[PDB]
Amino acid sequence: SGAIYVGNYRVVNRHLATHNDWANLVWEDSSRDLLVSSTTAQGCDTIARCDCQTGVYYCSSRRKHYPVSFSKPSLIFVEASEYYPARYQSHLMLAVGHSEPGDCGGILRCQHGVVGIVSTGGNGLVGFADVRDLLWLDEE
Ligand SMILES: [Zn+2]
Repeated sequence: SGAIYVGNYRVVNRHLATHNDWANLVWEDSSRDLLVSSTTAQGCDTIARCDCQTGVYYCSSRRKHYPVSFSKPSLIFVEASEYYPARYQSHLMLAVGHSEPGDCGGILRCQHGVVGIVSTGGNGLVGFADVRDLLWLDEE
């Protein structure tokens, strides 16, 4: 589990979104496994605005933050998980590392802020849903 709290936005994995998220929906995209809902309280996370390919992610199933290199956001074929069938997922970045279903929502961060959240795992790879292209998170 986990979210990003920027401005009056909460960014979560679409497959973990709550009723309250859908009841306060701003934007969602199944192909990216993302959903954004509106918040009453201001959040304090900063979204990275960059093309970094190195950063650190939180892996809840190891209670550890791991430094990783990660790929550029792309359309990646992902094997079946407990929460999606095998499919293409868009705006996804891969690293070599551990990720199990409960790790979804863990933050990937670089020097500029939050890059994205864990979304995929298996075959010794971790996949992160990029948020750096969602420039509207910075405003309004
Ligand atoms: Zn960066």
